[PDB]
Amino acid sequence: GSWLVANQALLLSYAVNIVAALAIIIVGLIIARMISNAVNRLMISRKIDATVADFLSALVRYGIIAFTLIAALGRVGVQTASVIAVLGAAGLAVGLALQGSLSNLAAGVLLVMFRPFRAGEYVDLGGVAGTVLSVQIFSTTMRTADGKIIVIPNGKIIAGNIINFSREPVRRNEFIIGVAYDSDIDQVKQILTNIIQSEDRILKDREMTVRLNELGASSINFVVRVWSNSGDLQNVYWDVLERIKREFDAAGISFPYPQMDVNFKRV
Amino acid sequence: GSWLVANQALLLSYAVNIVAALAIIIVGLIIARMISNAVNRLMISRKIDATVADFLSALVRYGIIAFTLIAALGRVGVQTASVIAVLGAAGLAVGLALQGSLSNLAAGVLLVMFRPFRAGEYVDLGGVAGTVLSVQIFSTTMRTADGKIIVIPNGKIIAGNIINFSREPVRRNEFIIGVAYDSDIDQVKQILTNIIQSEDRILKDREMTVRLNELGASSINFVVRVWSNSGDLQNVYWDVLERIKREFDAAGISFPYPQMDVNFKRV
Amino acid sequence: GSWLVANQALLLSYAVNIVAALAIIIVGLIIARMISNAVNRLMISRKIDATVADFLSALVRYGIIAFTLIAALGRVGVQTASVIAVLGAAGLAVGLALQGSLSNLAAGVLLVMFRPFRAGEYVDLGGVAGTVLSVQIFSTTMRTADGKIIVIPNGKIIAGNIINFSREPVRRNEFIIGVAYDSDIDQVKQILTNIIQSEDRILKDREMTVRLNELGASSINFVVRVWSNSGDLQNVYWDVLERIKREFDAAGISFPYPQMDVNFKRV
Amino acid sequence: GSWLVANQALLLSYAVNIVAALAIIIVGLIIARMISNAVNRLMISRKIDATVADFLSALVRYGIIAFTLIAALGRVGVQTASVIAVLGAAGLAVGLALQGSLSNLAAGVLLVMFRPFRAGEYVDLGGVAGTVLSVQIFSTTMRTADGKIIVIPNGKIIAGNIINFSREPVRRNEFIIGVAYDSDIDQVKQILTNIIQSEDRILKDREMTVRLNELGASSINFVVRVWSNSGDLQNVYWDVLERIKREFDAAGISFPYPQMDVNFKRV
Amino acid sequence: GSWLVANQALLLSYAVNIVAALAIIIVGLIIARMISNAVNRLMISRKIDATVADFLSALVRYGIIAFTLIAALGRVGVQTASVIAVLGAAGLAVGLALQGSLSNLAAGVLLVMFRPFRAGEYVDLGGVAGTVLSVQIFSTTMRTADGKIIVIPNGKIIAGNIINFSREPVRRNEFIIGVAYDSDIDQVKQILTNIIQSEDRILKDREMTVRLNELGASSINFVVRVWSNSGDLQNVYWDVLERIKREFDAAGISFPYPQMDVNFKRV
Amino acid sequence: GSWLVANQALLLSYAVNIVAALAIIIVGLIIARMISNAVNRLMISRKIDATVADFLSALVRYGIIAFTLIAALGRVGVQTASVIAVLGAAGLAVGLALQGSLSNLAAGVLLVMFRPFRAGEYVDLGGVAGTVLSVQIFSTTMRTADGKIIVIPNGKIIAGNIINFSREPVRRNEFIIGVAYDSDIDQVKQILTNIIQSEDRILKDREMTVRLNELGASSINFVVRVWSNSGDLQNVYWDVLERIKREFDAAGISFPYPQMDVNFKRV
Amino acid sequence: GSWLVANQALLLSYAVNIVAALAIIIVGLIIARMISNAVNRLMISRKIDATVADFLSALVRYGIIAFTLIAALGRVGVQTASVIAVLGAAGLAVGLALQGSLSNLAAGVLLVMFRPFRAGEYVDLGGVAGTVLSVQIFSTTMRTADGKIIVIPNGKIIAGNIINFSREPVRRNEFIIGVAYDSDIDQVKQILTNIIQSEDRILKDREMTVRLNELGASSINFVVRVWSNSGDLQNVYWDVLERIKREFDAAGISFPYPQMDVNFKRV
Ligand SMILES: CCCCCCCC/C=C\CCCCCCCC(=O)OC[C@H](COP(=O)(O)OCC[N+](C)(C)C)OC(=O)CCCCCCC/C=C\CCCCCCCC
Ligand SMILES: CCCCCCCC/C=C\CCCCCCCC(=O)OC[C@H](COP(=O)(O)OCC[N+](C)(C)C)OC(=O)CCCCCCC/C=C\CCCCCCCC
Ligand SMILES: CCCCCCCC/C=C\CCCCCCCC(=O)OC[C@H](COP(=O)(O)OCC[N+](C)(C)C)OC(=O)CCCCCCC/C=C\CCCCCCCC
Repeated sequence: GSWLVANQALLLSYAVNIVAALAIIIVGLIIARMISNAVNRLMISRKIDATVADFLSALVRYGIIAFTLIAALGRVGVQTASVIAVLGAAGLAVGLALQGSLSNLAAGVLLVMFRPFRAGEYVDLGGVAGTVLSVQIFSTTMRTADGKIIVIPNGKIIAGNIINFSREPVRRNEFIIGVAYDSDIDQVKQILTNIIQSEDRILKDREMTVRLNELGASSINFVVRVWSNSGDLQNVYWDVLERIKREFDAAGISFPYPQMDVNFKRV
Repeated sequence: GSWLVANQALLLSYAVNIVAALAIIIVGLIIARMISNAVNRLMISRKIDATVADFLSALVRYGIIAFTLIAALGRVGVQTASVIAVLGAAGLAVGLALQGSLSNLAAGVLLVMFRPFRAGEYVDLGGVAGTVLSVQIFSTTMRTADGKIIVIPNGKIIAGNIINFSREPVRRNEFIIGVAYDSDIDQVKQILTNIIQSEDRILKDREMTVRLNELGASSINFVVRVWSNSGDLQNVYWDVLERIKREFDAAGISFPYPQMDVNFKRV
Repeated sequence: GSWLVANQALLLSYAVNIVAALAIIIVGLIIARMISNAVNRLMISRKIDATVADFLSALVRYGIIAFTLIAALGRVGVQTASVIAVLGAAGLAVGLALQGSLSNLAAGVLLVMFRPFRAGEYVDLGGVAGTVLSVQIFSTTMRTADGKIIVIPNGKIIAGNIINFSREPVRRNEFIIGVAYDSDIDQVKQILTNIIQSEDRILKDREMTVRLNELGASSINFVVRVWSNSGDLQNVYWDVLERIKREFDAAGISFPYPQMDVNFKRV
Repeated sequence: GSWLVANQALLLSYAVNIVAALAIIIVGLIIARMISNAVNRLMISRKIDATVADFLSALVRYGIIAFTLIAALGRVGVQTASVIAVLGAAGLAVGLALQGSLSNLAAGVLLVMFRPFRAGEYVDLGGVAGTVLSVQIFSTTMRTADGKIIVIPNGKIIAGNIINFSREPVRRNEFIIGVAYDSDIDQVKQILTNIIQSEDRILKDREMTVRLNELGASSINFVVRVWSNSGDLQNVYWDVLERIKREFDAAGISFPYPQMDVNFKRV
Repeated sequence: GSWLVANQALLLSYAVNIVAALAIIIVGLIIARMISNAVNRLMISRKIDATVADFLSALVRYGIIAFTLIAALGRVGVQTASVIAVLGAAGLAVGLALQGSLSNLAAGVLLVMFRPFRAGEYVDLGGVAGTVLSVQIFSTTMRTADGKIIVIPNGKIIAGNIINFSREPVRRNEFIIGVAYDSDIDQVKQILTNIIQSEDRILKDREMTVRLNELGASSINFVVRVWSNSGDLQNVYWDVLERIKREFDAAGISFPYPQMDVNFKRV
Repeated sequence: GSWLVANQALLLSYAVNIVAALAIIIVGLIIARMISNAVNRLMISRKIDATVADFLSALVRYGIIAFTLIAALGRVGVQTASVIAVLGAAGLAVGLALQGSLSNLAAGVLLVMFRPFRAGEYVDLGGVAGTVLSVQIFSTTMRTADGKIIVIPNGKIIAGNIINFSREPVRRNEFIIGVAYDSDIDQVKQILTNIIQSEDRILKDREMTVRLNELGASSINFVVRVWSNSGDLQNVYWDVLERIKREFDAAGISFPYPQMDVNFKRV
Repeated sequence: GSWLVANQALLLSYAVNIVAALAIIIVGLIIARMISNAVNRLMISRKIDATVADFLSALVRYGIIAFTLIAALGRVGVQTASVIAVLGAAGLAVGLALQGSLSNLAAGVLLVMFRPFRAGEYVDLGGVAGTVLSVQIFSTTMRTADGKIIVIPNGKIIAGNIINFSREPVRRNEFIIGVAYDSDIDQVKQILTNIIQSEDRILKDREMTVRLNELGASSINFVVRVWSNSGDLQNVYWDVLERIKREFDAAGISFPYPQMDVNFKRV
């Protein structure tokens, strides 16, 4: 009735909620537009594609209006915990979606906090190998020796071995020279030691191994482990190998073809 | 009794909730229909299949009616946190279901924020390789060299290496020429250097390697690493290889068949 | 005492809760039965197995009675957040169980929103390959070339490459013809070019490669890359290959058996 | 003091909570026992092992007493949200534990909602292949051709390809007949076409391919693709192959051994 | 002031909380000790290592004191939701840690609810194969044929195929007899059929295949598929194979060595 | 105004909160220091590295001050649920980080609750194999036969097969003796049975198999399965094998080299 | 109206919230700046890159302003649980992103709590092997024998085997000497035992095996297992192997080439 308003004053609390609910909305909407403008303005400023910038700004818009709408529903007195539990799980959905996306971000942060490599540092990121051109924040671009550009996601980097090459200035070449069984072991060892000692780029302060490593099927395999600076490594390999090939057939030592004893049976 | 209503006025709060609960429903239903219309209208406008558009609009319908029903139950005074905890986990279920679906969306956003490739850019997305036709938002369509169309999900792209080819204009061809052990190393090197120097598409400012790389089982393998523009790469390979094949059997150098020494035992 | 009821009137609030709790139950039970009927009725209407329809309708029954029971316990004043936190995690359990089940549903939605393939479109879904018969909502049935029916879950599809064949009408055949080293390169190239030019189904506006691709161990391998319509591809392969086999041993060119030089040592 | 009880009546609320807390316990305990009886009774009724039935009934017992204890603590006024957040995560622990267990349940539900196979339907569930004996709810038992019983969890089924065989009644046999290079191609094709046409179980309305598929290293390989009913497939393979073996060495065509040209060098 | 206590009586509520907080602690501590005793007593009673029993009882101690401390802090009025959210995630940490531990428990429950194998039942649990000695609750111990004891975690069992052998009493032996191309097919088939028919342990009611399965490179391979009881399987294989080896070189049929045609070129 | 304090007394509640907030802080800080001392003192007492002990004690410090600060903010009346939801997820972050760390702890608890192996028990933990030296709580140290020390994390143990060797005292040696096709089967079987019967360490109560297992390509392979105590296994293998090698070339039986029939064609 | 303020005094509570909300902001902002300064100052002090230090300090800034803004919204009376549930899931997103980043931190803590290796301790971390240079907190740098620097993330270490070499001072060399079948077994064993006994670096207190291990295809393989100190291991291998190669062709024992019996058929 008309007198019902006079006795009690808690009906005030029913009324202020109403305009308060409007005050959740008419502030929430113009903000949702406003932010959706600014987020767009700071998207195009970074030169990011317009069909995507519009969509992400619209996502922000459609999220802030959702916040203010659910807040107004809770303001008047609707128990909005249901929708809340749903879009919380939607945030969880996009979070587990962006798991593999943000893992690359965290790994890119780690790769500059501490630096397993820099721009211009030859590496092998678990397979592919090349000179890093630039460690970006979501990916690591590197030029392999074949001239290809490989864009590795940083999460695949930090989740695996980072086999650097250009950190230590000195590395090792390993030759496996297969000679014949009938060759004199001491002759091979001395005519190889002369090679690796007359080569000036091989470091003598390190270990210079020339020792019999394997009794192969057809051949007998000598290992030659010689250290050289990381820039002179491949040239040392090629030069020492050409010198082996020349000094052996000068000395009469024969690199054997795949041998095969043949027992003969005429039938 | 009849006098029980007179002393206390909090019974009002029991009453307004009732119509308020109706005001959760008769507004919630017509909205649930209304949105379920509009969501359908903006589904068919995008030419999306009707049996699926109807189902998704019905999902929105059956979700908004759930919100308003749980809200009315909370309005009258039912403690609806149980159902809330259930459909929150249902939202979580569809979220972890849409994890692999929305990861492709996030990756498609990243692939246009920063561009590891564009339409018409030959790439190799961890295995398969081809010219990208169009980077869509959920997938990346590319035409391989065999004429097949490969539709790669962007999450499989960003989660792996993006081996581009058409970014850097210059690449490297690597020949591995196997000649016989009895061939003169210097003759091979000079008759190969003449080939790679008389070829005008090979870039001379880069490194032109012709050096002995391996002592094979039957053969001795020379590596030839020569740089050329990324368009002239395969033609340079084919031409230099034909020229090798012709200049070697002109010069007498023999590409060896798989050799096999045979020790004979008549028994 | 008996006078204790007269001074205070909040004891009313203790009383209405009681029948209110009954009003949580006697409405919750008949609904739980009622829905459990209708859910069953709309399960058998879809011809779904009765021992499973009964179980799922009983699950709905045993869930709605759980909601109303916990709600009545919260109504009287029990703090039911414990059981709530438990069956919320049970909903989470079935959600993470239905993760791999609903991922197929989401992927089936995506496969008709945008269509990497239609019914009758030959494809290769990361391994297995065949003509799609029907893209259902949880799975994709396709008939391989061997006549087998392969029912691929859509989550395994969207999570991998979709190598289509019947989208682009033109594809490429790649022959690798191994001839002997002593054969004339120009003779082989011209007697192959005549073959691929006199074949009318090979498209001449495309690239018609006949160029020396590899110096094999025993053979020398010419690549022949010729484009043809996707229907005439296999027949072109077979015809061009028969023609190669006939024109070569007409022209004297020999396809070599695996050669092996044998150095002889009588011991 | 003694007068402190007279002025205020909210002390009543402190008192009723006490017996109310007892009313959380003396109802919670006898229920926890009671359910723990019934859950056991409906466990042994299904013939489930007693040392496990006792443990699961004790789990239910120790969970319901936990609910009522935490509820009594919240009743008196303890803020029990800590323990709540802990056993909620314990429910989450058992949920993520039962993830791989309930995924099989959901997949078993899907495998009878829609049926990629029935009892007695030869299939190949991503590797292993056999006749399904019975699709249970957690697993799928099938007898392979070697007589082994393979119990596949349904989550491993739905998560992979379901290569059926006994759905389509017609399938394809593919022979790869390697003959010698010196054999007449037309003779081979006609003496094979006569075989596959005089075989009555080969379906002639389908495609009957006999065409030259490969120029092998030693051999030349003809493909023979012939369709037959899925029951007569293996017998057709064996019969056509025996007939090939007999008609070829009747016709003089020779299946070649691995050929190897040998260039001889006496040294 | 001193009069401030007289007007208001809610200060009582500040006071009872204090001793109530003590009543959270002096009950919580002696329980935490008490349970930590009993949990230890029921750990040593099961003969579980003392350095671990002490640690787990101390974990229970340090957890119950945490509950009562946080509860007292919430009792006085501290908002303890922060620490709550932290040790809830700690419970989640140990839960995701015990994921792989409790999955074995759930699988061990399943392996006795329904039994894919019993003690003494030869099986192959995805690789390793042997006679199950005892299915414990966390693991499955089985003795392989080589006498090794293999303790398989039940989660690795239920997550993979369970290839039983000792369920069905009858199994199949598959011989692949490679004979020469020049051998009479009918002679081989009849002298094999006589073998598999004169063997009394081979079941004749089943299928007794002796049919030409493959045209090998050097040999021609006959398949012999014969069924026998699962105990007599290996002995049947060995006996039938010895009989094949004897009856063939009695009948003149020759098992061929790897043949190789050699085209000779003196150069 | 000045009279505003007189009418209402709830302003008291605004005031006590203030010093109460201080009572959240001046107790929270000195505790945070105090615990951060004791946690450090019980870290150095266990000889744990100081740069890490300081960091973990500082983590405890910076966490307890966070608790008391958020609690004071909630005390005065700030709604601190935002920060709470953030550091709850931070606790979740460290929990999912410590997932693989605490899984090893749980597995180490299981490996001493029930013992698949003890110190000095030769095992093979899914690959690597050796004698366990000590099962620690986070790892399992074992010395392989090559003298290497392998520190296996217990989660990698419990998550895989535990192939024990030193539990059962008796194991099986399996020889696969390849003899020539022209050798007498009965002679081989009897001259092998004499070997395995005259060897006293072979257990005769077990099964002593000497039966023809395979018709190899070049050889015919007899299996010899003989049981011996787990300590005498390798010595039995070596002795029986030396005896086979000696008694066969005493008896004239020849172990065949890889045979190869050569069909000759002079061209 | 103007009299509305006089009757009720709860309007005070509406007013103090307002400036209180300002007191959430004007304290929250200057702190957010202040911390964002100090966090930057303690970032540059550690020499961390400025473009990243600025971003992380801005993240802290934009997070603390978010806390105070949401707190002010909750202060005035907005129900801010929606945004809370969103940025809680954002914290969860960065947490699951930093999962693989912080797992390395936890593993680096474990690798110094207990030490499977120290700086200068040769190891093999599941594949790659080298001398550890320094165990950092996020990674483990080690120099392999080839001179490469390998930076292993500690999570890849603790998650796999840690095959140490330099813990135990004594290790085992295993030679597999393949001699001919016609060689005297006792001669080989004694001329090998003399070698391994006249070598002073081989430990005689350990086991010195020289026993016939395998009947190879072409060869007969003797195993020689001899223990030596971990520093003298490779030199012992090389010396004993050279001595074998010399003493055998001194004694007439022949290391056999791959033998092959050839049955001859002139056709
Ligand atoms: C999946 C299914 C999960 C189920 C798990 C089973 C766990 C079993 C454990 C405990 C349940 C025992 C029930 C004990 C009943 C006494 C409850 C009591 O202690 O009451 C105290 C109240 C105090 O009132 P307050 O001032 O603090 O206001 C409260 C404020 N509020 C209005 C928050 C909204 O006193 C009152 O209100 C008036 C009290 C009137 C009590 C009447 C007796 C109960 C009658 C009907 C309810 C039937 C419940 C269904 C039981 C099913 C068991 C399976
Ligand atoms: C898996 C299971 C996990 C369990 C973990 C075990 C952890 C054990 C830790 C602590 C237990 C200590 C119990 C101390 C009892 C005194 C409690 C107290 O401090 O109460 C103070 C109350 C204040 O009330 P308020 O005005 O602030 O309104 C409160 C508003 N509310 C109505 C929110 C709905 O004063 C009152 O009301 C009257 C106080 C009446 C106290 C009577 C003595 C207790 C009698 C029966 C309850 C027995 C509980 C079962 C114990 C199980 C131990 C294992
Ligand atoms: C890891 C760490 C994370 C930390 C994140 C830092 C974010 C910083 C953001 C905001 C901090 C701003 C502090 C502003 C202080 C004014 C607070 C205020 O506006 O309060 C208004 C109240 C209204 O009262 P009410 O009727 O609504 O009852 C409330 C009911 N309740 C009893 C729920 C249980 O008025 C009152 O009660 C009396 C108000 C008296 C205010 C005295 C000034 C503050 C003094 C001491 C508190 C120190 C806090 C520590 C700050 C550390 C910053 C890092």
